[PDB]
Amino acid sequence: VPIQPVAGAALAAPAAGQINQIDPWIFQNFVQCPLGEFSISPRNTPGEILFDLALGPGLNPYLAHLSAMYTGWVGNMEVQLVLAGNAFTAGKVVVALVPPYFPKGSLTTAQITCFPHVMCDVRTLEPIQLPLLDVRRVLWHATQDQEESMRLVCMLYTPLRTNSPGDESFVVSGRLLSKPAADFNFVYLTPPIERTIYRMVDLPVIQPRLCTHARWPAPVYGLLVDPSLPSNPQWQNGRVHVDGTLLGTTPISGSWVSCFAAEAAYEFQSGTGEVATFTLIEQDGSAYVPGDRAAPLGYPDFSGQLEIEVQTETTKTGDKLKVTTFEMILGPTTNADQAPYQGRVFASVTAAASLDLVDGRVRAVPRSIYGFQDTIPEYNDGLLVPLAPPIGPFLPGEVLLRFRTYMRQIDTADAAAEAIDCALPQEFVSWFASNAFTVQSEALLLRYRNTLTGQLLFECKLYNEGYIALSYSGSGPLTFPTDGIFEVVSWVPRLYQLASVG
Amino acid sequence: SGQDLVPAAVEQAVPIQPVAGAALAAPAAGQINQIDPWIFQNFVQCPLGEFSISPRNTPGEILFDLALGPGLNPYLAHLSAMYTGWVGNMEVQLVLAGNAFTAGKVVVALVPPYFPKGSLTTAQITCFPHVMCDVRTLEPIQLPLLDVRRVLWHATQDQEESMRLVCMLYTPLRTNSPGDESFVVSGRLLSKPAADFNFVYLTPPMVDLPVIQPRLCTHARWPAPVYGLLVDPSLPSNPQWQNGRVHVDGTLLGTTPISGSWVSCFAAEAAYEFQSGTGEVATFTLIEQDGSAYVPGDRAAPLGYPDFSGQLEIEVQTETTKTGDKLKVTTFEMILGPTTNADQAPYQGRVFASVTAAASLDLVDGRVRAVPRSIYGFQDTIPEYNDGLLVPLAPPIGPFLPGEVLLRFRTYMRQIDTADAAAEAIDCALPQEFVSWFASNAFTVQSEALLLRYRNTLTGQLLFECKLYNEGYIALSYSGSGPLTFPTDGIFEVVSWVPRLYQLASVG
Amino acid sequence: DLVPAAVEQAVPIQPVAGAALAAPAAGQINQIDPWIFQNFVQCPLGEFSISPRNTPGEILFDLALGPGLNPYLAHLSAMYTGWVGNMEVQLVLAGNAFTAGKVVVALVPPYFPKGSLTTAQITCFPHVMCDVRTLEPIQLPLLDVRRVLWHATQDQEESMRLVCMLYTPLRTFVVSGRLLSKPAADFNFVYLTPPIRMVDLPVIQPRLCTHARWPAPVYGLLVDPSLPSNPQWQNGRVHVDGTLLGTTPISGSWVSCFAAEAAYEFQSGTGEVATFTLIEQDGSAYVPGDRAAPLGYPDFSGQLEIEVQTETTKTGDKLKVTTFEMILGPTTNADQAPYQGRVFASVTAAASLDLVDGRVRAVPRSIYGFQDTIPEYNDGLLVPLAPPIGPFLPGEVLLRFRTYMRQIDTADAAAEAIDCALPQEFVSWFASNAFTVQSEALLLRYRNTLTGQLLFECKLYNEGYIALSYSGSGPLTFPTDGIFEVVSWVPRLYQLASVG
Repeated sequence: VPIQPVAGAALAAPAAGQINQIDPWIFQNFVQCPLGEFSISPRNTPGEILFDLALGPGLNPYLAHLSAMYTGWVGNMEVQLVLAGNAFTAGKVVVALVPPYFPKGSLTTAQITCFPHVMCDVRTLEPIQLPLLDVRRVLWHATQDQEESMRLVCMLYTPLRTNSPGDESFVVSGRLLSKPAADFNFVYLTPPIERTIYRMVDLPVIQPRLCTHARWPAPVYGLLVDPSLPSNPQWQNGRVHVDGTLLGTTPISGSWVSCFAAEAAYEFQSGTGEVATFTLIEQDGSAYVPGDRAAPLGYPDFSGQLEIEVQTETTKTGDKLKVTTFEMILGPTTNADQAPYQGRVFASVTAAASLDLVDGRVRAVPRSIYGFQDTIPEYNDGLLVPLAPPIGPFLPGEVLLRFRTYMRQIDTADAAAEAIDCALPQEFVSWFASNAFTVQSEALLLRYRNTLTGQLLFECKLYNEGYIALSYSGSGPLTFPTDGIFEVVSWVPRLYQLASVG
Repeated sequence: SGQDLVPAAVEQAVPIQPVAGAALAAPAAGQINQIDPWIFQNFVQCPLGEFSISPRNTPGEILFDLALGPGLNPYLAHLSAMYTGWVGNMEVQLVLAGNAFTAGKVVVALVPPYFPKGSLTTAQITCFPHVMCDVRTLEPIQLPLLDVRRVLWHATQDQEESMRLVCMLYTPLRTNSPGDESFVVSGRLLSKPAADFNFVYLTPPMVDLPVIQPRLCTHARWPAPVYGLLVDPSLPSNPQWQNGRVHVDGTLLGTTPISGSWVSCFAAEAAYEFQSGTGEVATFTLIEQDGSAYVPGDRAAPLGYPDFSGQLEIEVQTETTKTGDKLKVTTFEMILGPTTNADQAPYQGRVFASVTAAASLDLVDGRVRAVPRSIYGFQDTIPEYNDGLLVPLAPPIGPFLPGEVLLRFRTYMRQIDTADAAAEAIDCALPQEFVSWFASNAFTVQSEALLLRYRNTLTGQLLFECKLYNEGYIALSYSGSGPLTFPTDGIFEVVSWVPRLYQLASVG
Repeated sequence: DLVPAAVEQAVPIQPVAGAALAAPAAGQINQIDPWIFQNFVQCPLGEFSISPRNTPGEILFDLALGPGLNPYLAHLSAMYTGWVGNMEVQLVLAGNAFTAGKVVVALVPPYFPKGSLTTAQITCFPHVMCDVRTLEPIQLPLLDVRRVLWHATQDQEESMRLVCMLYTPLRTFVVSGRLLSKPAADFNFVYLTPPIRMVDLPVIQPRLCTHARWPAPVYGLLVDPSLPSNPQWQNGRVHVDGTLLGTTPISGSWVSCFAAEAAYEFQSGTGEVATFTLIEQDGSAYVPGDRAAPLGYPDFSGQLEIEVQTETTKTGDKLKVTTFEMILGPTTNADQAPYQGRVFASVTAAASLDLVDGRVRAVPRSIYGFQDTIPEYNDGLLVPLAPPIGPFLPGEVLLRFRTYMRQIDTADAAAEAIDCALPQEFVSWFASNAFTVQSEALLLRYRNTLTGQLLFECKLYNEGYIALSYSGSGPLTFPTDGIFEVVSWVPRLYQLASVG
């Protein structure tokens, strides 16, 4: 390739306090890059980027671990592209050396050859060994942020011309392997901050039968997919990102789920009963402001007639403090002018006279539901508010995993419980919030495996928007046992195809 | 490397003398100009440099024709805007590493300047300094392209006469592989300057598409947002549409407008008369919409007139002489074609419209501009242009290779209809933004097709490739019978210059 | 010895290494054509002007070192990721014998706290005193004082800045100054890349345009000081790098239209009333955010007649187009809320039309009582709006683009002429090309295409409007067959020539 040599530690060593050698056995092994893997299919149009990997310590896991106890790094790497095709195949890839400070996205096929590049046939026997050099403007790179280093881009240059038997299409699968060059080292030995460097995402070791549902204060009963249900719900509770961004009205605590905290003004109306006007606050004691979310944190994101329980203090003799059940319609179209986005809602109970209740602070918890509807409630009296987006999109053949619990239902005819679903339990929401991981791809590959048997029940994908997708082409609902553990394998791209279940 | 049952290299014994490059030009150049050494160190591919060989190519078909120049190299084609001159030899490698199960030969020849440039035949191709390559050849085929000229240098802004590197299919591409498709060779052209290429004289200093999603566009045959992106095999292949027909270099066709609010509209001088039994009839003496008048020229109507048929309703700004009302907007019904009894003639610049009225509306005659309202009995055919007679018109959208279909950009019209509830799906070849883009930029054509590719850039899924010919229509390779749709969240990009013989990947 | 009382001005320098510092970590060092070092070529920012309106202390120009000062370097830099090394800048001033004035050209270093620069401080840098009466150009070096090895091209970080300011007031007329620039003998680029942009315009006559605030061809091209100079126009606003301000759409058919879900009901005394729940016009859905309305909503007041595709269940008719009346602003009584996504319209009908509720897209038909002011957005409440157009230098007025609207009017025969800042074509061009905005204004020249009659120079500011230096108070119309073409980037204190 037409590129000069790059001085690594030689240019760093005067303005660096220490120049820190790594184990010579790490220079002796090619380790797989965590995302550098592709499969060329014959249906791939040329121009498709196969991978795009930046130079850094995150290419190697041993360098990614070592870099926590260092201030800086500098140097070059060696890289191997491995292609698993045979003879009888015919296609080309081009691996380019993109510099730093070059734009990203949308690079055509003529442009990839205007770089330093190699062009290699899928029939290549040996790996293609590549230099990934540290073309930099600084004297060394600081380990705890990621600036512009050289990328390594591979895109399909010439399509694949194979025979492909009828049962299964042929693919040329490529892997990318790497090790540091002889000129790679670290800079200044610091205390090993474990918190955030390149720490792989890990989930809590908790069974889903022990979890807590995130849209209703009840334990999780079911773990299942159902394509008959709407695969893009616009839910507002139990919405978290992976890197720790709470979406919508998602609370931290499981106690705040489907509850609200307010100041109640109690007034009697004849023919209706005791109507309480609730001025909403945040449930930790601070006030609520109409802002970037639909409601105060923990407000219910469903419709129907909810019975709430409020701690009522009365002025009547013979009683001081009690727990009173009110009724409150939620949505989607109500006549009581429910505006939780403004922080002012209304509830009522059928009372023959004035209950003589002291106007004051309450935290209403839900008691039961009448007429459950899996839709958004009325936040601004018919006017639509800023909402968290619907859950999706999916690759075709991938369905949304659902955590199911059952609600207390007022029902005069049927006894079948209202099964309400969320996308993630509250333990995973609080885990993602309290960890605040660094995200380096667009999907996490998860394995659900039973503990005592070791039986890998399914592999599944976790997206960064906070929802788990399975590869399931079946139409009926399939339940899964809630005794296993979700474990993280790796970062995988969003276009990654799974293995089907059922 | 995983087989040696293909040919490895070729011979390069081309019968030619070595040609001086920049060193002849240097005493008459007036400057010292250099290209940096790293451009000399790297075979890069120009966006002209893609071609394909199919089993449907007969021999004698030109796979490529590369006139020597700075435009065979993206580096050199970018540098060439800063200079008046160039000289020097190019070197070009041909990458056609066909599959093991294929057979065929190409002859790449060195055609001198001043040779009549079409049609070379298989008799003639070998009567030049040629080299005969196998399509299975594994390592690239490196070729000189020498600067045989009788001048000292070439002007860059003149497409002068230079040596052409010409490749035709010399033996047809066949395949002895057991029963499946037959393979298709995707060959690439790479080039760098040779050791003595140079430019001449520093001078004051390209094809693309706008970054617009197809849902963000303006439909060119009806004033509406584009709603659909689909081929449709049930529709005919060669419509003779007038609106939205623009070329790559910007040459408008027929009644093709530029402004987006000119579509399906017409400005004219309305003479208003009341007729008993019909109502209010306006005779429209047609003008142009920018304030000027209409002249019957190389088109059949004013710019922006509809190219469909039916009963169109129009909004006209009518001044009335009655009391209690001075200005209003009146709807006129107007049957269009192809054969009506109202003598509709936009070619002469005089049409007629009418509305049912029990009394005279007393409308002031004068300049109006009718915008469309609704359709009754929509027809995607040509209207009555010259009282049924012949007018000069745009050619139909074509020709296609067998297997290439027109990609239709769909929007939905407003319709008055007494029996059917479905809106009218009207299609165009290109939206108004691409028409304004081509009319504004005035691009330059290297070959008769632009291989384009459509990316959803937020998801990365490259959906297809497609060929934009220089007449301004986009074709895909599609074999299904049902209309297959594609999402309107994506981005088209220019990928390459290809001829008409490019083998597209079939979708659907 | 004799100290000479006349010493020719020369900036003393210490030499800066370019490629010698960069080369072991720049991946390749790229030599440029040796004749680029030979000729001073004009900066595409390099036009300024001094006037007696300027006060001593005004920054006349303010250049940054880099490849975008020489057009050969700015053109070559499209194929490189980086650059390094020194330049050389000439100044050309065009005064006559009876203008007095000194300007100072200083070499301000990077990471200087670049806020204020009074007149005493400007001589504490390496500088040169220039007289406004000099016949001959003035040469400066411009060195790559930096703390990095090389420079990203695509990312203007701090390099050495070249500031010029009025030292002594211009006393006595506008004095023109030009900047010319070449690379000095040490300049390379770094790392040849594919070429992935100097500001050019769409060659469209102003009569060939689509008006950005009403779906009509643009008829007029005029100034009018009688109108309010700083309107709060929400459509047709675009930044030069492509940032849309207000509710500015991309598609020309989106203008003054809306796409919604119509719910049809009948009311006695009013007629047929439709509730329109607004969405995005490209097929997607609308969410209230940091803009006042969905893309393409009518930003004017009055009574707009709309046309909706109505499906009816009556006999003898299935589909038709029905014209509704829809009040817009400024204060209405029909609960117009485009910001939250639900508006209302009505038509006078004696009986129920029995219309099917569903998705419609209403185009405008006519206006009754047109006003050029803002409508009612959130039932009179404050919404995120585009800022008012400005500011204006003393002596300029806003240029306005006129079209004529369809109007139902009972007494007046004059059609309502609506003005916009820029048409839709400039919006689509600027929003799809996404230029690097390299200074604060763009100098334009409205020149006739065929004959060559140049009418007026005008300043395209970055905020998406055109201001002309105009000393009168009345209107003035221009012929609409000319093409604006870009001369240079120009600073904000640039003084035009007065028209009219």
